[PDB]
Amino acid sequence: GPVPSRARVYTDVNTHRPSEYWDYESHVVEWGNQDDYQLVRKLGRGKYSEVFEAINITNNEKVVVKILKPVKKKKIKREIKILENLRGGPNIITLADIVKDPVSRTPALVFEHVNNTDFKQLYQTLTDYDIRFYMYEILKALDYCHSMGIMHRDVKPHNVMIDHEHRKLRLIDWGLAEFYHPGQEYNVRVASRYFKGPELLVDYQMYDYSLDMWSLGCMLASMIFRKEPFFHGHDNYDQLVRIAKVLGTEDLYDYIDKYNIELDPRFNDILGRHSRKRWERFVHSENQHLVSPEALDFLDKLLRYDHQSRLTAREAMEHPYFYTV
Ligand SMILES: O=P(O)(O)O[C@H]1[C@H](OP(=O)(O)O)[C@@H](OP(=O)(O)O)[C@H](OP(=O)(O)O)[C@@H](OP(=O)(O)O)[C@H]1OP(=O)(O)O
Ligand SMILES: Nc1ncnc2c1ncn2[C@@H]1O[C@H](COP(=O)(O)OP(=O)(O)O)[C@@H](O)[C@H]1O
Ligand SMILES: NCc1ccc(-c2ccoc2)c(Cl)c1
Ligand SMILES: NCc1ccc(-c2ccoc2)c(Cl)c1
Ligand SMILES: NCc1ccc(-c2ccoc2)c(Cl)c1
Ligand SMILES: [Mg+2]
Ligand SMILES: [Mg+2]
Repeated sequence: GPVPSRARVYTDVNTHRPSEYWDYESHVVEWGNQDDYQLVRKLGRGKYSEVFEAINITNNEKVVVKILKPVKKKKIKREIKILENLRGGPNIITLADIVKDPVSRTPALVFEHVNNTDFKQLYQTLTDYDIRFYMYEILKALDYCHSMGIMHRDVKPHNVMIDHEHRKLRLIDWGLAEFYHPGQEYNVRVASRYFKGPELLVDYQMYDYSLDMWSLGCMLASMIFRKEPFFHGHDNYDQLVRIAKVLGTEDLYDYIDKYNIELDPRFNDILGRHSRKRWERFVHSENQHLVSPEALDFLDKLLRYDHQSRLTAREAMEHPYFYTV
């Protein structure tokens, strides 16, 4: 069997807390009334919801209404309890209300509105300083939720709302988030393909908060190198091969051996042999103004196969890459 693993930080935060904090199945959800909200327009969609801009008619304030689609009721209770636990945390989206549609029996979550700036319009305008600034804001949200015993497990650009004009950043979409319990074996079918950590791809179930630090590394690589996504897998198996084409196959076997992971033998047919690439090889004329020795050193410390070797969110905040913020 595989070697057990635990987070290096905030390991026993849920162990020392009462049942009410982490037992989301037992949590009493009090559903408000939808009549306080008038829907304005569709803002987005996801594999799990339909998201609308709305107005709260009791204070003329804009809100966001996330109407939840057919899914396990256990999953909705989990998302509600985590949002309630993290409510008020730095750069965490604020859950304002929970309402139901009497007729169709459909639950909806009501959030604070974020005036999200478009990514395609943002990319070219983003400077080295702006990347450092926003990366730091995400770290504040991750250090906070990890300190609260929660793993986000779906860190990606689509789940980060930025109101560039107000330099306001919010980490959203807590639908895949989970309570960290040391030694727990989690479902590896989480995160979005390009952002999945090697632990998920090799089916190592005892992962932790460090999964979020890998995803953050993928976002940083994509921003500084202007290559979106950075690891462009066409499926979950190919995703590991794309990582192996950068980090090399030697360190992948060291990781598998350290945790006694039973690697699916089909991988030995597609992985091949790949040398470890230097991060400097991703520097080109279009991205050199965003790359620096500090940026490459910070990225190298997040994008590691070994989930225990990655920087924690607090260690990342102390990195020289952030001295200017
Ligand atoms: O980053 P770009 O210069 O835009 O090039 C990428 C990249 O190709 P290179 O890595 O060879 O530059 C992708 O290839 P992979 O990294 O995925 O192997 C490819 O994606 P597909 O292979 O899925 O086509 C993508 O094409 P697309 O824009 O259709 O995603 C293509 O972009 P360009 O064609 O714009 O260069
Ligand atoms: N608070 C928000 N402010 C503005 N837009 C948001 C907000 N929350 C969600 N959105 C939009 O709705 C989309 C879907 O968000 P989300 O429902 O949380 O994820 P999913 O359905 O994929 O689990 C986002 O990608 C974004 O475009
Ligand atoms: N079903 C997941 C789960 C929930 C709670 C705990 C717990 C917390 C404190 O003592 C045991 C553990 Cl270890 C696992
Ligand atoms: N007052 C109009 C209206 C109508 C329906 C909804 C709804 C929320 C969740 O499901 C439906 C909401 Cl939020 C508002
Ligand atoms: N909502 C799309 C989007 C766009 C840009 C970033 C970014 C930029 C620099 O650091 C993070 C992020 Cl996190 C998300
Ligand atoms: Mg989403
Ligand atoms: Mg959300």
